[PDB]
Amino acid sequence: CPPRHFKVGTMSSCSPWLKCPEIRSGVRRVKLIGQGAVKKVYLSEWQGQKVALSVLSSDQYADDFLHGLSMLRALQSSHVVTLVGVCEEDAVFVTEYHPLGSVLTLDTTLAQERYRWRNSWHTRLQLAIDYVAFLAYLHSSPAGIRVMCDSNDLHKTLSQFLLASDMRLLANDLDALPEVEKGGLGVKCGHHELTGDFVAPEQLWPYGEDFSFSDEAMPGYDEKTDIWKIPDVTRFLLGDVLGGDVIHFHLFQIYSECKRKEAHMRPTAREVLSVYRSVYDSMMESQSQR
Ligand SMILES: CC(=O)N[C@H]1[C@H](O[C@H]2[C@H](O)[C@@H](CO)O[C@@H](O[C@H]3[C@H](O)[C@H](O)[C@@H](Oc4ccc5c(C)cc(=O)oc5c4)O[C@@H]3CO)[C@@H]2NC(C)=O)O[C@H](CO)[C@H](O)[C@@H]1O
Ligand SMILES: Nc1ncnc2c1ncn2[C@@H]1O[C@H](COP(=O)(O)OP(=O)(O)O)[C@@H](O)[C@H]1O
Ligand SMILES: [Mg+2]
Ligand SMILES: [Mg+2]
Repeated sequence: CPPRHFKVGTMSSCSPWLKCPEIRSGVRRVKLIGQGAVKKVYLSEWQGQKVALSVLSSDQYADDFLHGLSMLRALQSSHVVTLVGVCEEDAVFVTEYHPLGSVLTLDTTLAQERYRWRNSWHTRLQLAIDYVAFLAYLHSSPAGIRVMCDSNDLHKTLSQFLLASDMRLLANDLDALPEVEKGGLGVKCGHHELTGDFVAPEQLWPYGEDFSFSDEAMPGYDEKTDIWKIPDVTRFLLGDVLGGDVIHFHLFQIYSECKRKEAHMRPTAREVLSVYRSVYDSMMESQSQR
């Protein structure tokens, strides 16, 4: 489609984005398909087409919603969910409906043996490629370097991605996308203290027991925090599929670079993605001659 047109479902042609008037009328609410702190998502109908309708849950988080919509329009690409309509005045927008839900429910989807054949390594590794391909485009976005902040644990990280009906990974929940400027200082992912090993080590309070947490005193980090969580996401996406034991071997060294304690030594998302594509191709040639 042209830049701001869309063709979803059984559409024969692309339509320009729906604006506030047609959304209030032509978009009818059906079934809630997703909750969240920032949003409520309803499966909906617009002109015989199934669609996704995201509303602002609580007025408390109006700013997060509007910027997530601001970034959603800014980063419409092959790596992000397809936008359908925008009406920020009503704090609401419309995107393409993906019936497989989030990639959080991946193993349940591949359990359905209408999707058993796709429970292969070339599908799961492609999803990981799409994941790193998104992160590569994120850190080099037209809106400057951006950081996927809403990713403190593994499951919340997966909840921000969708599974298109052809086993492709798409980003969706872009409410928290700060920009890393080339000036310095960096960014922070929230106004409260983060903990755990799933977040990057620089995302932790570095002062210990004597100094209690304080938002102004947190130094600040960059996009390498996304590199940090790539193996844990990659480990989930491959699961234990036939062949993934060989793939993790090939990716061990690039796994070990993403998990470096010093962030400036971690590989860029384009460095990670290139290894992922080359391993995919190598095992595609290894399978061919058998
Ligand atoms: C309100 C605010 O602080 N927005 C800033 C924003 O913050 C993000 C933050 O970047 C990340 C920290 O990782 O976390 C966001 O909140 C998460 C939270 O981490 C958990 O995953 C989870 O928490 C809840 C809490 C309540 C509910 C409710 C009742 C209902 C429900 O169904 O789910 C939850 C889950 O989910 C939230 C959101 O996904 C935090 N965002 C929010 C809305 O709190 O970061 C940007 C730039 O990064 C600015 O700092 C914002 O000001
Ligand atoms: N287009 C969509 N198609 C199908 N499922 C969706 C779509 N958008 C959201 N979902 C579901 O809504 C959930 C919450 O979406 P999200 O953007 O992350 O809300 P929030 O910002 O409140 O956390 C997703 O994890 C997912 O299950
Ligand atoms: Mg979410
Ligand atoms: Mg959100």
